[PDB]
Amino acid sequence: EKTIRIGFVGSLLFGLLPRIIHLYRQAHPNLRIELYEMGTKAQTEALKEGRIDAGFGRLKISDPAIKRTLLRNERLMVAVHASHPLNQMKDKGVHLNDLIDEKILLYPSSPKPNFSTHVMNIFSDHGLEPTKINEVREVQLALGLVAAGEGISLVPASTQSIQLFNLSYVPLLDPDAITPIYIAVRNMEESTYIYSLYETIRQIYAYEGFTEPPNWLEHHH
Amino acid sequence: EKTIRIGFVGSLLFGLLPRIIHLYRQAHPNLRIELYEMGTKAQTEALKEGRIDAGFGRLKISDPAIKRTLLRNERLMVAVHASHPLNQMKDKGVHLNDLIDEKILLYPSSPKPNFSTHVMNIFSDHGLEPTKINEVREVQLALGLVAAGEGISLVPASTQSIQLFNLSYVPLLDPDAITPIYIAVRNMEESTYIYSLYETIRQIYAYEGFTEPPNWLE
Repeated sequence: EKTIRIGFVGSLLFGLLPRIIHLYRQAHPNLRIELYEMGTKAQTEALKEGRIDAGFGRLKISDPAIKRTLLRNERLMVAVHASHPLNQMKDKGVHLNDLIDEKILLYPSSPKPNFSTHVMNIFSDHGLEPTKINEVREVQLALGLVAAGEGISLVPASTQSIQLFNLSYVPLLDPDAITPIYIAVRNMEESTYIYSLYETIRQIYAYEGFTEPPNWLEHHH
Repeated sequence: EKTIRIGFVGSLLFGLLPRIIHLYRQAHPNLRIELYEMGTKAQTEALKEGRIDAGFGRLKISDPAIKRTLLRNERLMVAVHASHPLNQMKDKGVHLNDLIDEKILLYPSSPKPNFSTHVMNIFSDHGLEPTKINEVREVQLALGLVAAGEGISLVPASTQSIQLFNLSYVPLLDPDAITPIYIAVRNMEESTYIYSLYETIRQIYAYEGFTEPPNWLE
């Protein structure tokens, strides 16, 4: 009967999204939940046209008809082969500057902007421009190729959900080597169904010891 | 300037392929190795045109121009949310038959034949036709959606490289609930570079305790 539609970006499935959806589901055994993989652009259009009710994404939205909230900044990490000299630093962590001359694997090859433009922006923003750059189709290809000895990759920290033989994840010491997670809704959105979804996020975050996201409708208050 | 070109399907990246490529690489520090993601149909055509030299995949294609060798049969597993009734039998295992009325997420949505046609073939071989079928973009979408409570999925055993909160992998009891791994080469192929690649696979299999694949050139 009652339907809630949620747009999301693929990479978030490695993060807290599934847990959040599943807990949410329990709060509303009545509710039909439709999930759609879509980019930030498609999310913006859908939200405005009423085709989704909340969008989870990694890019900022330039549209007054949409209210967007930063949930958390996810740390970036470097995926490396176990035998890479950089892995000698797994416990300590490394700096973006240490990577400029490495063969770097970007992904995905979907339309842009995407995570590959994000990574390049992170570098750019730190005054860095890697030349040994190779764009690969999807996350599992980047990781597989890294494990194969083809180079290194920058990944969100939750990518550690994937463990491959001889694949290692090195922390980045740069404060701003991050990838943001946003919720986006219709500017005038007031529904308790969305409130509940947002409260579920707050609950999970508290369990995990993350900074709690802003209070519901703080542009109102 | 010597180049070896290798075709592979993505799902093998969770298996032994990377380790193999890396080890092969060290045996030939001279060699330029190119890796290309492509399905078994594309691999078949690329081999005949000389665009790739070896192909790794999961689906057979009937072609007199290609020599295909079975390396090993991988178990299929059912991916379920930890709360799913099926997870009650995590230790025991379940049958394909227990799954027909479940909402099953197939993947990927790349050109057919792919892994989803393989999965459907496996059901078909056991006299089964599940109807609550949903084709989804990639393995990460399927597993994520499962972890979110959207249904169940069938995966190759090596896909357990992906671990998500409350995602559980259940064994299948049907002896033939498997997904094979093949190497495919040109029929007349006898290059030492491909020999070396094949022997590299043999070496890893011996380390891992897998049954050794056939002798080079039968």
